Amino acid sequence: RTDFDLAQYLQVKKGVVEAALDSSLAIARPEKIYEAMRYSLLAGGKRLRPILCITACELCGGDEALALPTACALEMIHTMSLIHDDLPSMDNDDFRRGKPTNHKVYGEDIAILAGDGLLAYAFEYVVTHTPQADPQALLQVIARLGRTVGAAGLVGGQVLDLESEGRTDITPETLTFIHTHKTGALLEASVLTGAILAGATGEQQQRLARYAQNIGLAFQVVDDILDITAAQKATYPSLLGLEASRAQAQSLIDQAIVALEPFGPSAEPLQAIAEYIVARKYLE
Amino acid sequence: TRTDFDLAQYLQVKKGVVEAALDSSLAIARPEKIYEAMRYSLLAGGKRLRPILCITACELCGGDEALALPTACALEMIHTMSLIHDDLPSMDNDDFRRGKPTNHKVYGEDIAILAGDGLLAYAFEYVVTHTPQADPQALLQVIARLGRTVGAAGLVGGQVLDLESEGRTDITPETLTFIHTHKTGALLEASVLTGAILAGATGEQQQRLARYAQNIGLAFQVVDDILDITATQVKAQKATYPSLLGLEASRAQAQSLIDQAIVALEPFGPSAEPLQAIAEYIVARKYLE
Ligand SMILES: [Cl-]
Ligand SMILES: [Cl-]
Ligand SMILES: [Mg+2]
Ligand SMILES: [Mg+2]
Ligand SMILES: [Mg+2]
Repeated sequence: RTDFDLAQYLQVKKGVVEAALDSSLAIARPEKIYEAMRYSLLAGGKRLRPILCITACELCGGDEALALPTACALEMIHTMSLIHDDLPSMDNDDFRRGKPTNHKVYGEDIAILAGDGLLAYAFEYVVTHTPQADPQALLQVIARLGRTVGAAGLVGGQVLDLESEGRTDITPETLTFIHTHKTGALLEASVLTGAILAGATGEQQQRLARYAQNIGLAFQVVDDILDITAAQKATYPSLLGLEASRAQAQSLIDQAIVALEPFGPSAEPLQAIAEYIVARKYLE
Repeated sequence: TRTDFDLAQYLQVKKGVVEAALDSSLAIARPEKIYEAMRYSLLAGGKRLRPILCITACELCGGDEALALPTACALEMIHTMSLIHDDLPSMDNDDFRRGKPTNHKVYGEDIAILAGDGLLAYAFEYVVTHTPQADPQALLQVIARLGRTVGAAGLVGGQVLDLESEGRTDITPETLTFIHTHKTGALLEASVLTGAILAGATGEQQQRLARYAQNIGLAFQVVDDILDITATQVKAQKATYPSLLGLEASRAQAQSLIDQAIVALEPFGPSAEPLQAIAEYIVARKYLE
């Protein structure tokens, strides 16, 4: 075919990622921990973070093989965060995409440890499967992954989100601060790790970071819009009204697209992903 | 200065260096609660065996303290994560550790689970960002070893094997040893091997250090079980080396494991004497405590 089809592009990359994730975990003793890690890792989904990593690597001159281990690591980290967020002590979710959550199948103890095991394996996998990377670039990827997961990123975001519950002084700025930690850090790491592996310049990385921060926040504003149009927490529409929230969501997507224009037409897949994820949220 | 090597003083000085570096590694920032909760568990004290082993093995292989100290701190962050997660109500359900409330009893189970996750992430970040002078290929080999050590083939696998064993009626010495090599041995082996890798130790040298670490790890667990059963001279049923083998066979096993750890390091020459002395000292201190 001659026509670029984003849905086909994403389906093909998703299949590459899912085959690598499945091969990454062979069952060994104790079988239950491998079963529990595979249960959540191989549950499916959009695989947005690994796809962003591979796509940003290719944008910057790299290839799928260079990015694929880091892409898998980002999905292991994403999966850990979902297992830990679903637990009874946090969101207390019995289902995820209409299937029982990890702790409901394997128990809370094994779910906690499966999350820990996926985070550990993320780091091991990046190193052992990327011998062709420049060693200093690969260490930069490790440092970025560790900073992204921890108290200054995803885990800090989870704590700021818990602290916001049932407060009367939440502002759009403080909601944005929660989201930039809880989701933005890992979306930024997804594009920046692929860029770093490919040797992208600082200037190129800054454009990719603006793209990632903008799409991440747009996704959260659109989630809030759909929730309100369908434990007390303020949301963008409850703080700003629906008119201003819809305008903000559109502005953030437009800003993400503009951020990548200076790469040229090579940026068109990343630019299209911004609008596609939003359009799919309105259809689902 | 003094001229006479004093093992108790050596360990006190290294513990002080590690504790000062652990405290500096966690500067409180937003959200303050996560830093507070990580520090509550990380800075609670203890023997700091793992970081001390790392520094000592790095120096044995010709490295310096500055080369090892960040990895040494990362090993203690990993150890601390494992204690926080182990104490939780879904696992060992412990209300107290080292005389004080456990992390979840102070901050809530949610914050304790996240503090453990924060410490594991920071272990990997800290090794890279605070070891810029290391050979990059050696530092990548440290990261790979730490990832393998923590995960399902090591520490977390061991935690699952230990939880699976709880209340079972069919425990054998083979079953206990399989739990201990994963839950305890993997991280003690990583403590000496990461120090050795940083210093550029050969494969042959690393194999001797790994035998030392596996032997001491198991010996320390057999000695703990000996002390538990001789102190005894609803409570859950839990088989131990002496309940399965008898006290005579358990004592002989613990002595053989320490003798084998010492012999394992003899080929390094007299530079290995501090590591060799740590094996016997930790055991002697257990009998005195
Ligand atoms: Cl409105
Ligand atoms: Cl030698
Ligand atoms: Mg929301
Ligand atoms: Mg364009
Ligand atoms: Mg000797």
